[PDB]
Amino acid sequence: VINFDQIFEGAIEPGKEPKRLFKEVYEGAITATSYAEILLSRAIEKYGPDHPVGYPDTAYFLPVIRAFSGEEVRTLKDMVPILNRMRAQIKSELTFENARLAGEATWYAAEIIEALRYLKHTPENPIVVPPWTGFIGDPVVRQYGIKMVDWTIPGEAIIIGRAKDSKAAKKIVDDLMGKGLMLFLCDEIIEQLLEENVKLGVDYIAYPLGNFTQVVHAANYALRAGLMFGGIAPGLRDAHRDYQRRRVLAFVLYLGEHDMVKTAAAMGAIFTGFPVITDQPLPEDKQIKDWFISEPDYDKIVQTALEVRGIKITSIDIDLPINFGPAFEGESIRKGDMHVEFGGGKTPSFELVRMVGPDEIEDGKVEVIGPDIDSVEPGGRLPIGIVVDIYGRKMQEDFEPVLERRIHYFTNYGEGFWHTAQRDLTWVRISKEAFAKGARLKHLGQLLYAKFKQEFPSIVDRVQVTIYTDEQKVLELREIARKKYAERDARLRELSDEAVDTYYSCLLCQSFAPTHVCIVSPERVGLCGAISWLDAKAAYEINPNGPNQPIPKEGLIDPVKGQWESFNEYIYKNSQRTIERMNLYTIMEYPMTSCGCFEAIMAYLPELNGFMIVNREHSGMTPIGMTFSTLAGMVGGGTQTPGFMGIGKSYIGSRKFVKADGGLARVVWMPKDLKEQLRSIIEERAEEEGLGRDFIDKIADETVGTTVDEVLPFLEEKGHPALSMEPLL
Ligand code: SF4
Ligand code: NI
Ligand code: NI
Repeated sequence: VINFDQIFEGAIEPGKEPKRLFKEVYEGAITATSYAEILLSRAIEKYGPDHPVGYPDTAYFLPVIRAFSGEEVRTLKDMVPILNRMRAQIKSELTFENARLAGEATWYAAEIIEALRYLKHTPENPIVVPPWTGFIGDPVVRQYGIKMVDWTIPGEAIIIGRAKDSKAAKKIVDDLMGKGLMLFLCDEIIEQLLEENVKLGVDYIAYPLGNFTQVVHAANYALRAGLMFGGIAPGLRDAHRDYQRRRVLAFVLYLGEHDMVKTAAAMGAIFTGFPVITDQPLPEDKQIKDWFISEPDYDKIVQTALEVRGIKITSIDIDLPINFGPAFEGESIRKGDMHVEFGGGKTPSFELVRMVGPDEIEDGKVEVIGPDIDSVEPGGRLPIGIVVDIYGRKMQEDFEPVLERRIHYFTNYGEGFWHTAQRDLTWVRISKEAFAKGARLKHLGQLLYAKFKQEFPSIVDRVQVTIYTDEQKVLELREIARKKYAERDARLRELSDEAVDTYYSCLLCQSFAPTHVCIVSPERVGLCGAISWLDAKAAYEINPNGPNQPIPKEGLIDPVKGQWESFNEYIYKNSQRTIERMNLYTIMEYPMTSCGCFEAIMAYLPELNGFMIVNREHSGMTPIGMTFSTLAGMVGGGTQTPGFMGIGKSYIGSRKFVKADGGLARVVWMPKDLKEQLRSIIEERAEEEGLGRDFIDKIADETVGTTVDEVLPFLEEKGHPALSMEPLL
């Protein structure tokens, strides 16, 4: 029902087909299929029809075939019918559809030729040697293709052929790897880059697959994503094509002299929705308007690819003493190696983002008031304050908090920087090697300016940074930052589910939980715990086309359970028609689904007439007879699970917390540490609900027991209200 081919309509005017390209693709597809046929015939003559065939370290047989038509190739005989079908779909009528079919058949033939090549592979005598990868194993696909489909990797570049010269290859490839794109390299371009001393490999997500049919090892890798994270069934061809077009932002760079087989493989990439850009000049009758295009100028080539693919690159190269990269963010200056820590010892510290007018401040201002880092011996400590001023043609005060949390990430983006927490509690810290390598505060303010200009092109125009280090001035501005925090917290305090007419979807976790849809409301945070209603609203207003969308409350169904037709229909359209109803205020009937990053899991226990809760960090056994990870396997994945629900921790303190199930009064068990961490909001909420300030003492924890038999006598002795409430069954 997908009708994927819609996407190609209008690429070609009627009667104006690029017939030379289609003739080349047809000859190349017949050639590749003939190669595969005769090679399979000789393999069967040599080993027998029932001989095993396959790739190392994969659960998906021949993944391209397994996805597009579903066969689980395991022996040579299995390939025989497939090739027949492929030959039948290579048709001589010179249409764009027949060209796409011929490209699909070329992918099938290359996949078969590669598996036949692996007939001689053993771990003791590999056919793959460094630096080439050949077929890439499933574990690499898990680890990096999850980032490929959530778009933390901006895109993928499939480069076949050669660049005009080795330095031009190094130029475009250093450009692409510096913009973070994953690279699949096939043929002589590998040797070009290697003589230019470019590092390459799986650790750099630059895979030198090999030559000729090895290009298919990009395709199967891509298609395994759809088999693996998308959950699409084997043989659902158009569903896999749509998933590739939608999630895998890949394109082909077809460099060097054309040959018919490479062109047929590029047409197969077009068949699954990947545009091809070539450096060769093309006549009009050998090109397609948005799919097979010439960009001879190398200075532009990369740009054109991204523009045709819809990729939007954030990154910008910048002149810094210190190398900047995300991978450092796990670094820590443990107490043996602390250099110049700020904050947390009651040493003053603060951070703030603030909107401003246009003509009272200038772009690029970067000031470091007071002492720099030069003023201390190792092991020292100074007070620090920050100001990041922003003007934008579209900027709003609403965006200010959403940017502040980013400075956290920004500061850990380079070596020797370490920031945890936020606002007045900004535990800023510096490493000794960084001030050994000569980095100072001015470069860090430049780093914040550069990242703010990179990540928000639509909204920020004229931004500047000013740091302060005086112990007295830092407090003078800490007070004003407190005033800003206070007006923001007051605006947050105003919000209730009833005070707003619109909730916000979150689809961010469909990268690994395709049927899951979050609905964020003012009194129910996203179950990851990191997306509030204000956050999803600002993310939509910044990026209207993004994964957070407004949903008006329309079509009321259940006033008490919290069901509306608008939320039902949005979830149904975005859950692949698997979820039809959702109740906001209960877990016992049509609960919201979960992905898998939930901070805690609730479960109803009829034996205790109430809810247990267990946070992700708790590793002990729970009264339901399972630990958190066992329950997580059953509660996540976008499936509706009445009696169970994933939640953020702060939701436990919401006034709306499972209000139709009895709310906080219904909670009978949670881990002791989670109870202590939430003790204040639990005490407040139980007080205003009439349960008493002491209600938290009635909640059982693991020190009372881990089974219902141990827990019930405690609940009876304490008079826990849930025992007098209606059973929820
Ligand atoms: S848990 Fe929900 S709100 Fe949080 S990122 Fe995932 S989909 Fe979005
Ligand atoms: Ni999740
Ligand atoms: Ni999630």
